[PDB]
Amino acid sequence: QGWAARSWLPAGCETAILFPMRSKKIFGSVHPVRPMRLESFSACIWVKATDVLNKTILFSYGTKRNPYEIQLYLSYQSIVFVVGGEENKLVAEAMVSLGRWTHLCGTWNSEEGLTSLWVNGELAATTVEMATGHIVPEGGILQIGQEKNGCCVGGGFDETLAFSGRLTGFNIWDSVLSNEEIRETGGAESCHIRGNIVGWGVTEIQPHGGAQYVS
Amino acid sequence: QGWAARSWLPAGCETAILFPMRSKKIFGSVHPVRPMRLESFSACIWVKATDVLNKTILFSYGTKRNPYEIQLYLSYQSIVFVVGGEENKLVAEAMVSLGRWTHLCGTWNSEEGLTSLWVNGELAATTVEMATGHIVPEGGILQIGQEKNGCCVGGGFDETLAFSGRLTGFNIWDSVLSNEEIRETGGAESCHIRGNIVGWGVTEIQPHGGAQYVS
Amino acid sequence: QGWAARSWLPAGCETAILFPMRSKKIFGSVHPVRPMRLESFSACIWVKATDVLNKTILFSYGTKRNPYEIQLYLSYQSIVFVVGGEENKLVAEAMVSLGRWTHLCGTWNSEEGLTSLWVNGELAATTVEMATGHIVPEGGILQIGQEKNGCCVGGGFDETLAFSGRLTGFNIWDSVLSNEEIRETGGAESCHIRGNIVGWGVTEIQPHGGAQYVS
Amino acid sequence: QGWAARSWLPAGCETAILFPMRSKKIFGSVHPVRPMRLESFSACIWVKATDVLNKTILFSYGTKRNPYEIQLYLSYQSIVFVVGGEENKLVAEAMVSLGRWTHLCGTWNSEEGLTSLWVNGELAATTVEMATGHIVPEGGILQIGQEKNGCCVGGGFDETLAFSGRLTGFNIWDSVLSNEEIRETGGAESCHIRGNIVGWGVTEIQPHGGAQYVS
Amino acid sequence: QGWAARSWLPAGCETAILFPMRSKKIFGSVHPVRPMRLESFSACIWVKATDVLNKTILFSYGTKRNPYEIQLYLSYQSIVFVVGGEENKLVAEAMVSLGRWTHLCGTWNSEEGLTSLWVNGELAATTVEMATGHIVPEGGILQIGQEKNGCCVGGGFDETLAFSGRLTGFNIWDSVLSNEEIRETGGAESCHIRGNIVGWGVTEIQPHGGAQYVS
Amino acid sequence: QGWAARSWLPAGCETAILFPMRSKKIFGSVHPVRPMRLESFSACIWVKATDVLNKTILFSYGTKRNPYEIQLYLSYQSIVFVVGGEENKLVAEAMVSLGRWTHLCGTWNSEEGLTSLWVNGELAATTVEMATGHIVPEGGILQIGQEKNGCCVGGGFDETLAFSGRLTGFNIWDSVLSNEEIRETGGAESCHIRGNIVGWGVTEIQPHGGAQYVS
Amino acid sequence: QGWAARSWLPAGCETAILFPMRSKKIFGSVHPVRPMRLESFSACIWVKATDVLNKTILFSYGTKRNPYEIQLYLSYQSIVFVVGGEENKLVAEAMVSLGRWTHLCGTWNSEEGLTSLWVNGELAATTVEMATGHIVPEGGILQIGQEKNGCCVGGGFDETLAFSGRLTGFNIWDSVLSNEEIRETGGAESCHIRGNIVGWGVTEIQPHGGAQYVS
Amino acid sequence: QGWAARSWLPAGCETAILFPMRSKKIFGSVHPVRPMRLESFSACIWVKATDVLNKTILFSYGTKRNPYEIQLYLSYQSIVFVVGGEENKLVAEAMVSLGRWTHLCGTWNSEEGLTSLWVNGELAATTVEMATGHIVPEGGILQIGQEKNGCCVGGGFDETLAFSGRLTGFNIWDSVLSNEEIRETGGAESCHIRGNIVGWGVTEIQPHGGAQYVS
Ligand SMILES: *[C@@H]1O[C@H](CO)[C@@H](O)[C@H](O)[C@H]1NC(C)=O
Ligand SMILES: *[C@@H]1O[C@H](CO)[C@@H](O)[C@H](O)[C@H]1NC(C)=O
Ligand SMILES: *[C@@H]1O[C@H](CO)[C@@H](O)[C@H](O)[C@H]1NC(C)=O
Ligand SMILES: *[C@@H]1O[C@H](CO)[C@@H](O)[C@H](O)[C@H]1NC(C)=O
Ligand SMILES: *[C@@H]1O[C@H](CO)[C@@H](O)[C@H](O)[C@H]1NC(C)=O
Ligand SMILES: *[C@@H]1O[C@H](CO)[C@@H](O)[C@H](O)[C@H]1NC(C)=O
Ligand SMILES: *[C@@H]1O[C@H](CO)[C@@H](O)[C@H](O)[C@H]1NC(C)=O
Ligand SMILES: *[C@@H]1O[C@H](CO)[C@@H](O)[C@H](O)[C@H]1NC(C)=O
Repeated sequence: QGWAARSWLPAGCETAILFPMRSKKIFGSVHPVRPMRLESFSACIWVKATDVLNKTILFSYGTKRNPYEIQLYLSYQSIVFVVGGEENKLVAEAMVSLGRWTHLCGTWNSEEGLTSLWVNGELAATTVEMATGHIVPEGGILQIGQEKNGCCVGGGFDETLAFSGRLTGFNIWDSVLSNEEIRETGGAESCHIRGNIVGWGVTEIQPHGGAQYVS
Repeated sequence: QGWAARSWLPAGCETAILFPMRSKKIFGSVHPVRPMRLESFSACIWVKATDVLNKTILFSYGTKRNPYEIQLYLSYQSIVFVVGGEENKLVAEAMVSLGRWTHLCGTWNSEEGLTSLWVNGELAATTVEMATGHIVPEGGILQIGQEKNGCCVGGGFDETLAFSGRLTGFNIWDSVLSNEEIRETGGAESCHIRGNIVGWGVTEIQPHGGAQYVS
Repeated sequence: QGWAARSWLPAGCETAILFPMRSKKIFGSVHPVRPMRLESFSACIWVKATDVLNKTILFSYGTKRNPYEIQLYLSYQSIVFVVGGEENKLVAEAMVSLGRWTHLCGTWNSEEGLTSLWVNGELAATTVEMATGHIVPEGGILQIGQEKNGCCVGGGFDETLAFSGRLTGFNIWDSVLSNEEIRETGGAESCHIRGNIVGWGVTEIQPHGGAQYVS
Repeated sequence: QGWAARSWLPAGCETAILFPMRSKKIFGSVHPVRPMRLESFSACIWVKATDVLNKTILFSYGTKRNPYEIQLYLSYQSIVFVVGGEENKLVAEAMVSLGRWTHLCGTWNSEEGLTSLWVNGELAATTVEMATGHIVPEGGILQIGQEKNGCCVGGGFDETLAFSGRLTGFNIWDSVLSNEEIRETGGAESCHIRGNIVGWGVTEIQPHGGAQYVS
Repeated sequence: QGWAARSWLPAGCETAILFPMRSKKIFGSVHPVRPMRLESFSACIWVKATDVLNKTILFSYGTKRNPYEIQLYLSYQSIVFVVGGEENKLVAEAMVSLGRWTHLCGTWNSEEGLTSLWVNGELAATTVEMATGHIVPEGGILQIGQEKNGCCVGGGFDETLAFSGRLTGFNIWDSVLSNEEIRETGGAESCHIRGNIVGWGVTEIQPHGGAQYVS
Repeated sequence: QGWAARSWLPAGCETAILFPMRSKKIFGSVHPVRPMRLESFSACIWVKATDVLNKTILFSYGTKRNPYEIQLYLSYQSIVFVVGGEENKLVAEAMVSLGRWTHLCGTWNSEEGLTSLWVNGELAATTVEMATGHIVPEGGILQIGQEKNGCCVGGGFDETLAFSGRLTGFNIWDSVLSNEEIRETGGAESCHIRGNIVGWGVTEIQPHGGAQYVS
Repeated sequence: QGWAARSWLPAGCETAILFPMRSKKIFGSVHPVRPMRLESFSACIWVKATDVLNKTILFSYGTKRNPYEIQLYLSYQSIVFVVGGEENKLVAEAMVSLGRWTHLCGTWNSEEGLTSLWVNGELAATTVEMATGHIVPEGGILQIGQEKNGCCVGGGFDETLAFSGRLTGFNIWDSVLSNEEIRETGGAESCHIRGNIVGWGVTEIQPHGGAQYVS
Repeated sequence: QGWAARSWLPAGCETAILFPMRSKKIFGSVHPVRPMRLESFSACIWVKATDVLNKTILFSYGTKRNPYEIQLYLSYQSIVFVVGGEENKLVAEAMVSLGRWTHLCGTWNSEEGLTSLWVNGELAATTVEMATGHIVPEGGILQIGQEKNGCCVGGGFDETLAFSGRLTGFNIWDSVLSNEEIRETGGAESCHIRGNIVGWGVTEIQPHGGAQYVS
């Protein structure tokens, strides 16, 4: 039991990415096939955080002129969803427990800045007028476990921002999932339902700097 | 059980190749010791497809002058077996299911263009006069999960053609297997039955571009 | 059962580092974020030694001018804790059995040179006036399984000093842990307890020379 | 039990080396710290052969002047032990079954050329006057799964000689083990018994060319 | 004077590619940024051939379905220009001398199949109705010194086809250059004249397999 | 003469960086020891441009928040100097010529936004009130021949922005050089004059993506 | 003058291989396309030895059974030519001077064991009945600057045997060259004369372990 | 003359090592085959320093217990020769010119601690009773251009200690050279006279971290 418990993966998922540590060079890169130009999206992930600091990035999308087009990050017990800029922040106060698998979904629509944050399929936080009329542009860099800064040596990333733990089932839909669907994506057998922008198991994800597929 | 099931391999096989994603660079290369000059053959494989598009390659043999000497590939619900050229398709209409280990095996003979396609040991489709009198040349490149295209350059493959999922038990015989032998190669303990042209566990197979042995 | 036994990891821990052999090049490097300047410390680790010689290093800290600022090493059945110099040696006489996961943790305070060794939560040895008033300097190199000698080129480490076996849960605190906390760090569910100088799963640890994360 | 049988390792052994295929470049290199100068020796290994040809090398010791100072190899159902030269050959006739873990020991003494083969702890063959008065020289290259000639010329080994399958517990003693000890090295809990020239888990073994530790 | 001669480069160019040998893996890859779709073109190069066989490739463009969309190759003293297929040759006679820098430039127009071959600025051969109405397709692979073949397998190319010697000033224009311009591109200080499809010093060229920039 | 001329380097300098082409991955990285926090600066370089587009970067400093803290780039015959943002631009109209070693210096002072641009030691453009009171921040990435966008990710730079040609003598001073000193940095024997922020031959510069030291 | 002299190459040769040192891992590998089965041969090379020990290898051919099928090596001022075995040896007594380009060429014919050794085009030694009726086998490994031994990770070659200095113009003919031709291969422009078994500039030669092409 | 002057190397030497910059990772490693146990020695080098700080290492020998067994390093105007420990300095005050080739020899004898420092063949400084009766130990690490730390570490060395510029003719004799011999080693054609412990061109020297052979 002790092995099967620690080797357990949440949905029917068969692969995860391990972050054995935080460091200045560990990150995952995500390579969507179709462009990340979005007027609304849902972004869901399974996270098993080892340790949480002031700001541990789960995933981050950013362009050249705006590093913070989308972020999902943990702040101790809290979860922080960011769209369009650091000032555009939705906080779920107390939701993440270390060392156990928890499912997160962000959800945002430009047309009313309508934003929503879900934990294990329950509405954790909601807000309106967040980045109203903003459009997430194409051509940015999407990462997991780290924020845009630089993989290209000379210092690397900010080690204090890095994720440590395990991730699986990273999915982005170019659209707001209905509440019913959001509960489905967290379901016991849900790993096969995957996003149309980023689909876990189809979209190229490269671990770097000591991140590993745990297959 | 779920942790045992998520790691189960179909026959007694004890290695598979994981394709964690489709990508411009992911493929397996296969290096037969004896030449791929064939007047008849049987080609069997275990596949566990993650996701299927319009054409996802399971394996492909091609020469410099003809990229499509042999192909087995999946369409959204269908298995397509190609010999001698893209125009020579045998299509089995409706019997590949995602996330389930299924055994496929194709059989062809030049002498009457007699071709046959088998799924989990059942005859799925058959045809005659397919590539009649054609001989598969030697000196081609055999790949799994991707079709012959640009390989040494950055990227170079068509990302939409790539396999994603798991493969095991890829076998090629320089002969038409009898119907009883075809049912054997799918059997519960069949992994030790291996091809004389390509034998799983014997023929050198190199995963590239993020494909992994899952040993 | 035996298969689940050979993969069992001691506390709730889910990653370990395997040393498949001793050699002139195998070691782990440890990269603390905050400086290793210490006036007292606690250093705990889980070890499953394959084979023990006159001196098998579990971990070693040192600088240019003093290679032996801290060492924990095994000497056949004995455990040896070193602080400030090779002359400053605390020996627990008969405490390591091969092939069994055992928890070791050392504690030292400069203010009285007070020093203790703990094995599976029981006080194994203690001494006073060991390196009294010494301060462990910063900017040194911390290693697991090997002592300062190699890196770079030439197969520089002493192969006879190298660890072989498995390690997990390497932790360093910048303080003397109370006896009750020391018994906690060996507990069945303790892996979430991690040090503020080195934390297992948080501090960057790089295996080299054939050392592997097993995870 | 599907996964447990596949992942079972014979003695208490907690690592093996997988040869996923035969090829011109796959081999293991073994690096004894003390010299391979031998007037007698015992050499034991666990093998799980995938496929056996005319000659599949399990391990081979040779020098520049003589590639065949020691060989253990399989020849279909037969096991062949070589000392001092290809002419000096002891054959056990029908002793190796594919896909099953089996334990082999060779034993040789120069003083009478007395030689024995053991399979699963039973004496399988014996002979006398084999390489009488010969001394195995030091300074040779010891390999597992492949024979000396080749390497670095793009592999350059004879693909037909290569092992495929799994190996564990490779051990060499600089002495004739007694019959009682030989039965112990095959025991259910014997993996802690290791040789003084080559010890499994102690002597550096490097897999090359697609050979892998399975850990 | 001896050293000045050995290092001399023909036009004002200050960069060449050396092919120190022919082999199964030496080639240059060329990466035009705008597509190689051509209804007419001019292709000029400086060659210093070390040794010429029956077919030594200077450059080759081909697609998956047609390896021979464009080739320029030497055949002993003869020079052979290919467009649209092997069957479509323009052969100049007795024109390349080994070890001497010579400028070659091909020219072709689909509209009348008008084709022309130039050596050191003099018309060497001309023909008409060659690949009339053919359009060179985009999306192929352009190489220097070697022909489209396998490249990501070990070796893979036909060693007898490979160039050996030095190359510089490889240029392609999406148009027929006038005779005046063709004489200019061979000029003593012409090297700054570069093509709009491939420009020397501008288009990415990667030497592989022991080819070197000697700049 | 031509052999000596093609290898000539401008001042006494005895190394340069060659950009053989303008690919998506070619760039130089520059690693100042002391911080790039600047209230005034002088930046000088020797350039021998092969080919110039709308915008060919000579060097670029930028942070995560602002990619354009400092840029010097060529636009056909024009030189463009940027400080604090793309809107803050000083253009020298018509004085870079392809294939000729030319020396450039930009100087800027925050305290009046006083900015000046120099070509071969002659004042070429000047402006007041450019980025007045702005301070260039620390912690950015300094590059030569390319603009911050992103290595990894398969290259990820804009190919049209990349420099091609040769560079030497890149120097940055944390002060406005006097007009006399600017003429000195251009002098025929000036290579020993180097900056206190970036000094040619002391600051670490790494060529990437096919950029080469020519030594 | 000295700048030209230090870079001068002997014949018209436009490429050399530098051995900067005599380490345990430096060697050149030579890959003839047609087999090294020889009943007679001629083997010529240019050498500029830095330092000579009792045995410095210029080139060596051997098989697993016999490392010494052909060797040319220097022994202080002496030159030693070996065919078929170390016992079969032709010694030119006092003929190699350090730091000077000197042409050596050996010549052997099995039919009478007729053997000849030439220095700068002059007959230096001759003998008969050397390896009479021996045939040099195919399938051996040909090296320059080092003798057949361990490559791999095997600790490498014998450092004392290694060449240091420069080599060019290594050529092997499958025949005895006439005396007139032997004087030609040393001539002022002779670098274009190359062997039919090994030809300098056409046969693949790979420098390893710090050996460099000087081009 | 412009190129010939900057390409000139001091003695007959025809290779040097370039340090294009100081950095945390640039160094040379030196691998004497016979032990560095010394009771007296002479150590000579050609240096062309680009830039000199408080302490720029030319070469350094150190053990595990003592980093400073031997050092030769420059200071802003001065050469400092260290034997046995940092406290044992022989300082020559005012005689390295930046950018000009100069020949340095250190000379030390344990018996009277007699030490001598020579610049361009003239006695620069002398002292007695320096490290009297000390013996330089076996088994240390000898470096050029940097002081003993670990590398790895993503760097590790103090960047402010690193050499930048060019080095050639690094020679160590296990003896005090006579004054006559010391004037020889600096001679116009002295490159061929080389040390018996370290000989330039025979002892393996590996450049690391962007140090380059210039050949
Ligand atoms: C956590 O993050 C916020 C940024 O939103 C920062 O203001 C604060 O300093 C952090 N908390 C602590 C305790 O440092
Ligand atoms: C599926 O593939 C066929 C080729 O047989 C193609 O004609 C068709 O367009 C594809 N379907 C879709 C929906 O793209
Ligand atoms: C074990 O180590 C000690 C050093 O503390 C040494 O004196 C001794 O030789 C060693 N014992 C053996 C049996 O080698
Ligand atoms: C098996 O090996 C022997 C060498 O001992 C050889 O004579 C024989 O040809 C081989 N057998 C077959 C069937 O090839
Ligand atoms: C060269 O190739 C041509 C084919 O174009 C062939 O006809 C000819 O015989 C070949 N010659 C040789 C010597 O191989
Ligand atoms: C060159 O750059 C400028 C930006 O200042 C832009 O306005 C213009 O479109 C460009 N010129 C061309 C011909 O594209
Ligand atoms: C050199 O080699 C020969 C063997 O050919 C040997 O007889 C002799 O001892 C050696 N000489 C020296 C000085 O080592
Ligand atoms: C240079 O080095 C010496 C060490 O002998 C030291 O005393 C001094 O502080 C240094 N000089 C400067 C200007 O830092």
